[PDB]
Amino acid sequence: KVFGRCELAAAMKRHGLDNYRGYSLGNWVCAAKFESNFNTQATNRNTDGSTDYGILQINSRWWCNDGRTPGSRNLCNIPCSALLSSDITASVNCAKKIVSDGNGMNAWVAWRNRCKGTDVQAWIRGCRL
Repeated sequence: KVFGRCELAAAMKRHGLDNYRGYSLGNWVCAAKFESNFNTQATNRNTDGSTDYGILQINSRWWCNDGRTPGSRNLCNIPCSALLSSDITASVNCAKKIVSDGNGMNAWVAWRNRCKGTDVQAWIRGCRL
């Protein structure tokens, strides 16, 4: 699924991401935008043996198990394929776990690069939340 920003915003909001650990919804939507272009199926198979999965491009080294990544910690306790679901719950849950595991949203390089310091509310602006 390729979300629309507002649809994603609403989904993320239903999942409690707005202001999760102080990150407004737009941040999450922005992160998704730049991580995956809102594509729940996004994968980025890295040269480092990990892959980034799903709408938030969560990486398989620490966060989810794809069985093939060295150093797997599977801190989200999920198979990475769960992060490729059309529903965002697993990605959200894992995103929450990423933050709960002492990360900010700087855990997402696309957030750090493309959302941090930006008008992230643009990503939820004009949406029905």
